Amino acid sequence: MKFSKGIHAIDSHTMGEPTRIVVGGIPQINGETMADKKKYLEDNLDYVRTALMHEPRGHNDMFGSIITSSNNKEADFGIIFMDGGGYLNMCGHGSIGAATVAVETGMVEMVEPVTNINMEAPAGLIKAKVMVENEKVKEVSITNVPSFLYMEDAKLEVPSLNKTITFDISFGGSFFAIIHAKELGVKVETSQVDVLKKLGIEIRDLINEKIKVQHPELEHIKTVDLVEIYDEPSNPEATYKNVVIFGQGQVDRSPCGTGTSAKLATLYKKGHLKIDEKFVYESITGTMFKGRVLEETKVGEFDAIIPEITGGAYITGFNHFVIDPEDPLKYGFTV
Amino acid sequence: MKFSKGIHAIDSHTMGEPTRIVVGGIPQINGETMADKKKYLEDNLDYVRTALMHEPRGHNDMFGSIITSSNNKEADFGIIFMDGGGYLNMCGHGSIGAATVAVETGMVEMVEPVTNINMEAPAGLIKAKVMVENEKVKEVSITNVPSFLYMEDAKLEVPSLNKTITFDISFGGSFFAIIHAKELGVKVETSQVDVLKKLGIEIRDLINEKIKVQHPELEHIKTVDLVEIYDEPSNPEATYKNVVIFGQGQVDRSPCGTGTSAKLATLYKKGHLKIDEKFVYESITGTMFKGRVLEETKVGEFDAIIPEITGGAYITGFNHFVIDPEDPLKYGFTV
Amino acid sequence: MKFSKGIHAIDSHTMGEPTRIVVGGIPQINGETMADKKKYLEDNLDYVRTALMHEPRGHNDMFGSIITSSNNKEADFGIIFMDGGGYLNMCGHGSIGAATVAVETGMVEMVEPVTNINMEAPAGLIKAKVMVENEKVKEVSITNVPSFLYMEDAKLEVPSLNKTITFDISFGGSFFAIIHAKELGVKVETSQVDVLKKLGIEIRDLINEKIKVQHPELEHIKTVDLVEIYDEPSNPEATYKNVVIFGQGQVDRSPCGTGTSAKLATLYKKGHLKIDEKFVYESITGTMFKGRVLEETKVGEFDAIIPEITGGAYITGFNHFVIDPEDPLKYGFTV
Amino acid sequence: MKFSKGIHAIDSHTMGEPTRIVVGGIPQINGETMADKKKYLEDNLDYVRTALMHEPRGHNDMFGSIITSSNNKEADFGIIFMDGGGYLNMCGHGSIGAATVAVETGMVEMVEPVTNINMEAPAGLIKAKVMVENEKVKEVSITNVPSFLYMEDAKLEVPSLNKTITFDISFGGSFFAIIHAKELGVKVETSQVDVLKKLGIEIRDLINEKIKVQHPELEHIKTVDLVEIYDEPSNPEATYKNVVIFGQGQVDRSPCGTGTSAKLATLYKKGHLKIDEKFVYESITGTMFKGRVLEETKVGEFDAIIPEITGGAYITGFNHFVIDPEDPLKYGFTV
Ligand SMILES: O=C([O-])c1ccc[nH]1
Ligand SMILES: O=C([O-])c1ccc[nH]1
Repeated sequence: MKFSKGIHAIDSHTMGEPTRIVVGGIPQINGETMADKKKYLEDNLDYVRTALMHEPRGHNDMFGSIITSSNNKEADFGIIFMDGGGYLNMCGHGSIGAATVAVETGMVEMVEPVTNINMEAPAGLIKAKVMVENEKVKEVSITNVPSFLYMEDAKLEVPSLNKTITFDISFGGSFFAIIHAKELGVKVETSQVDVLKKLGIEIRDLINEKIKVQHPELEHIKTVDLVEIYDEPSNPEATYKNVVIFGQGQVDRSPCGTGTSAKLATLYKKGHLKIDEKFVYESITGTMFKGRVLEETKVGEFDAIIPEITGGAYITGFNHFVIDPEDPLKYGFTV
Repeated sequence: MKFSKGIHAIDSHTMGEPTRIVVGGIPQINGETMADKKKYLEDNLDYVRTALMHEPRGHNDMFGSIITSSNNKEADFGIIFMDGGGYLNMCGHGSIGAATVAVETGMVEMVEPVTNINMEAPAGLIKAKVMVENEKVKEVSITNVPSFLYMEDAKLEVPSLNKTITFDISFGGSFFAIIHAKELGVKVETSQVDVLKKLGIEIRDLINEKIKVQHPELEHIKTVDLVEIYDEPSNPEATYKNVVIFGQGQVDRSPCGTGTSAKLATLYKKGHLKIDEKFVYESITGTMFKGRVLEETKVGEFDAIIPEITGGAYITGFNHFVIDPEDPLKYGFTV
Repeated sequence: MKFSKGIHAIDSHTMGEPTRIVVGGIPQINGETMADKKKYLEDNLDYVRTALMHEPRGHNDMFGSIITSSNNKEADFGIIFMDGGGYLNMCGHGSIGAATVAVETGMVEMVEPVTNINMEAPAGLIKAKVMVENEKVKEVSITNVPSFLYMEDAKLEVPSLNKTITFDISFGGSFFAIIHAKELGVKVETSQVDVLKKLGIEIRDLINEKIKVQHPELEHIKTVDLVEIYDEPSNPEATYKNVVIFGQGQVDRSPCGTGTSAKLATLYKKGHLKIDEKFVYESITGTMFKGRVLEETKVGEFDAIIPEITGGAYITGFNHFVIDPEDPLKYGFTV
Repeated sequence: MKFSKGIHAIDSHTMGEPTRIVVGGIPQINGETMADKKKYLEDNLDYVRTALMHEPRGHNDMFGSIITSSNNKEADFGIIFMDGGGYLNMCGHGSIGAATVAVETGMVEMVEPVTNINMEAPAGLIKAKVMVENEKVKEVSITNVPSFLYMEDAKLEVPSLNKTITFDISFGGSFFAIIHAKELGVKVETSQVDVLKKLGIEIRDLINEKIKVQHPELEHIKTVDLVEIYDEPSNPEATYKNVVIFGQGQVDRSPCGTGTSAKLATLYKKGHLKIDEKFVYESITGTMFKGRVLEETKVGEFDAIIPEITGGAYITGFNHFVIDPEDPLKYGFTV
């Protein structure tokens, strides 16, 4: 058996959304800042992303992260989020899995009450309170980048079909479009996952074509990579169901940590939330994250908030991914 | 890290369609015959299938197989095909993967012109000619179960939409419905993969409600588990594009071996194919299989054929698939 | 990367003495009875034994076991013991290792109070009582082949040096040469391990040359493959320290199992033990086994006993062992 | 299954002498310089070394290296040798292993004529020319620290037995005590490996007690951690047989790399070698290295040489090493 290249990685799941965490396939990535490290990857080893996020090794949806050398102070190691599309600037389910697994494997040397983990992440730092119940990780409270309301509703226009009106956009690590499922008239359920998909991505794009997308700091992002559609929850707990469309038409199985932290900055600046006050966000599956607002913060030029998301991940296998250099799909394909 | 259970299994890929080959999770499966080993599994360890085929470990589509102690004469080891749906009686892409990887890992001590592998399978035996080019596996000619035309056009009736007419059915390890893409007016392409998927499974069901499905021997099958839609290829090589829908609404990335070994028996009995005479089947991807008729044979009560399917697989990972017994999805979910 | 072959195996350790258990690197081995499997191996795939037990993948000492398809009734799977030297007919630390790991990995589904495991082995059957503490394997009570006192002392003659006298020989799966460390004047300790080693294998040999070695039943063993030297323990618990020399001049880091089961018979028939009554055996490391006599039995011609040995193993790694066909030592070497 | 920590590491062998290369069990180790890393390890995670290099996982002899983050310029990654004893400051077998595998696995993207690798190491930098035969790694020319003749013969005194005279000492990364096998009267063979072992360490020690051991530069080594014994080769090729004793009484299955780079400096400065001119060194196994002198250099105070050692490693298995926290020998033991 010829192979050439051999990638080691840990398959987790945070609330059903898969994270595949890379470990040993490369010993070294320079980058410098954790946005530079991401750019390096993208413009150099995209072939690793595609190979592992696409078929045949992965699938549409499917999601993963690289565990780096940090460079940074305070932060243990550094995280680069990747997907079937590209490289997400920030990801809650990801952050969760990463941390869960770091401790689990004992890459971190675990502390009993809780374990604090400071990770890099392309967009600012992140900290994860990792509850451990003597023996196990019980769950994880990640505290996120400054999230905020961006552009108050704003008119939308959707060619297919009708050309509707109101919807809000907000940051939370990336830029989410938050639109209500009544607004376009979708049922945030298994039924329509694909119509949701094509609806989401079609909005994302024609939103990305003709808008002002900009962070008044970090000055790189300037994109609406994400579409959150939400509606009343058919679970008793949780304040809403959301589904989150992203990366070349994929859909999150979790409520999307970055999507909840964004949504929390677009309550609050609305009134319907006070600092703390348990938020719970329902996904499109039957799974739920325990969000809440922590503090106030005016980012660069306009008011904002720093929110705390609280999920939990499980280990679902170890891989030695390999590529037979004959395999004419050795760097993977889509559909 | 607590884990309780630990499954060893090699990811492969025949022509795009994944085959996840199980190796070392269990050291015993009694069954007896390779239909009695499939029942055992079905009724007992189904938890294995679901866990591996279904998220978060696998996906909708996705496919695999258990390498088993043989019992049988001639045959080396014994195969059991499993899928997002259930336990396919026979599968080419799988038999290909299973052979490729048996040799490639040196479970089979490789012979240099070609290696002959006799595998069990739920429906009859199968022999793989394995072409090895000093070092590597170059490709695989699998010679399939007796295929044959079964019924002939016959009544159709599709509620959504219109209620059309002609279409054929035939056996090639499993019972295929072979209906032209003009017949229901679908384009066998990426575009519509999903409408094809819901179309396929709806026909497969309402066809299985009101028909005569029966193999005159083996006397267990009696089902139309599969829907082959075909049309003129938009690849210069290959006689037709086919797309195969099966198991709980999933689609084969390959042309389907059993689908091609079926569709060969329902030419020939048609005139448009002489014994030998290269058939090439284009999948729904861009991939192709080199099929061709080998010999004549009347099965039990009616005339038939024994076809040869020729493809090729690649290794794409080694896994220690583990279940955290805290992982509430530890046996996996659908959508 | 280029490898041809790829063995799966799990590294354990039973009271320090390593047991490497083989899993996935073959799906079949015919043999028939768990002596005819051992002969098949010995006289066909010795190149597995040497490759794993010898350098550069194993070492002097080192020990391992093959998990097989059973064939037999009652018995789950089947075990084949192998060492630097050859294939050991029965081993306690092996049987322990094998059982602990079977359950732990979930190749056996675990039963809560205890799990019973019936394993084949090249000398009879063996049953392991697997104590599981809700979650974990606590330890293991293996119940062992009819042990007995064979040949009352008998004179030894040792060239280097002097030429001494008394020492006894027994059976407990294999034939043990029990001799007191005061008899040859050795200190069963770290200090002299190697003089013990060479003293042992010289006795074993020149004993094997000029004696009557015979089991009245099974009629294949007829060998003294083992040398047990014992003295007053410098651990408070345990009735003695023993060290066990075997297979091409290696030494057992555990008290040995088969060696303890042997020695128990040759108390008892001595008067210094009553059915039950805790025996504890100290190794040549600081590690201990909990042995005790279960019931009487006169084997074929002469009186005997059936003993129980109690220990506990730990997992120390997972291996995808591979052989680069260019690696001139692919099948390994000794010194 | 329950496991505290999970270490990814690749087993190799350079000319029979094992090198176990760590990969993924950690993502970080601060240190700073590839000495200050080695110290950090030595005075913090000596529980890694001992676990892996000692039983039950490793053995007496046995050896392995850590692949690090570099910090340094030019150099890809960084290397930390480790052995049954401590942490070798430089080692040929290692630097070879480490390079062979880095390319072979595709951690380095391979260049066809030869790949150049710059690795850190505790003692300076090293560069490896890695010869790749289109597909494979054929062999590896590592260029080594300025070697030299230190102290002309000097009288030894050996208590067991007689008390002999002449023997030289040199540097090649570490300080080698080169003495002829006629000098003490030992046959550098299998027969006496253990008398050689105990002779070596006893010399190494009583040499370290009463001598002047000093590098004029780097100012941290000041030790004779190595004992080379050499004699006429009973292999046609190779100028001499040497066996190399080090680290807590272990023996080197290769000729030693550092031990050859040393010995080369103490020919040459002797007149029996001209710049280039193939030197070949035989090991205490039948195995050889292709050494030669590259260029002159007077280190700090006294004359010297920079040599080039040429060998070739092979992968022998992939490990997920795991420690059951119950495993009382979790951190491993000696004898
Ligand atoms: O889980 C999340 O935070 C996420 C990021 C992108 C989609 N979901
Ligand atoms: O290629 C095949 O054999 C197959 C079976 C089911 C789907 N494809």
